[PDB]
Amino acid sequence: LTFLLSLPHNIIELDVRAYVPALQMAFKLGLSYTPLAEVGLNALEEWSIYIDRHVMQPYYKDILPCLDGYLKTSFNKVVLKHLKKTKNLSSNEAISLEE
DNA sequence: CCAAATAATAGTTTTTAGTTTATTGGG
Repeated sequence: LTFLLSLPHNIIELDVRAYVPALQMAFKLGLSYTPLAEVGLNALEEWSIYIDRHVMQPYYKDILPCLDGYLKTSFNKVVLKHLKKTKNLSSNEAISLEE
């Protein structure tokens, strides 16, 4: 499903029926596995941007309800060390729910 | 490739020695 949603808009410009359920299931599994949710969100943005919203109208009533998820809850001294801690690096990025 | 404990150099404000001036008396 990650691959399917990863398809460009050009190919998916026909048979939105194929891609809808996979998108919904991706958004469902996002509550557990974030990266699939992120990439599916990216694909959904792309489709919204590059496809006429009229053809998505029949199932905006479907996509949005499954997005109810993810919205449910809510050394270092003043001494001048040149702050080699800061000078070290920035740590590699991971993904999070908040973003 | 950071990992801590230890003397040096130089941030003061001190005197002193090259300074520069208005009165000197020469066609």
